[PDB]
Amino acid sequence: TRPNHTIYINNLNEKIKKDELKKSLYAIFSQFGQILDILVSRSLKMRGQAFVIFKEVSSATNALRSMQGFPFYDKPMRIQYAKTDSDIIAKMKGTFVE
RNA sequence: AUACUUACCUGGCAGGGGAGAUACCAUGAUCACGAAGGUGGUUUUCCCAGGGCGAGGCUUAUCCAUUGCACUCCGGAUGUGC
Repeated sequence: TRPNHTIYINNLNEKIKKDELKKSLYAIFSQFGQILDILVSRSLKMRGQAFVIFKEVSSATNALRSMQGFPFYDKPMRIQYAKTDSDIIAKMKGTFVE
């Protein structure tokens, strides 16, 4: 709930393959700012979710505001802030601890 | 039912993966203790020459469950071709 460099997106159609989904997520989410990375996994816990890491929290917040509910493969997108900083964020800040 | 002598009718020979290394067995080698090699084994490296074990791994659909906060690949089962 507290703004973050990374946004977390879930409730995605699970049929889409990892590389396809990363590609289309990059395409969809670049409109709001420079994206450093999009992390997707299809494991049991992680399937259906992606982390988009933006350079600025303001871009993250605006992407959340705009895309909240966006029709995506016949499903409304659910977006939250990441609970924790993404490793590449934490290393740029020097906050990272194993 | 068997063997013996004769006539007639049928029919192609050799074999059992191959090349190296064998200190050890057999051949108990015809000259005052002896062969080597070779031949037939046992041991030991390969072109892998065919098979058995299908663990592991690759490609893609079906079924069940998951709303999951990860950043060292990886949910369970069935089918097709390797």
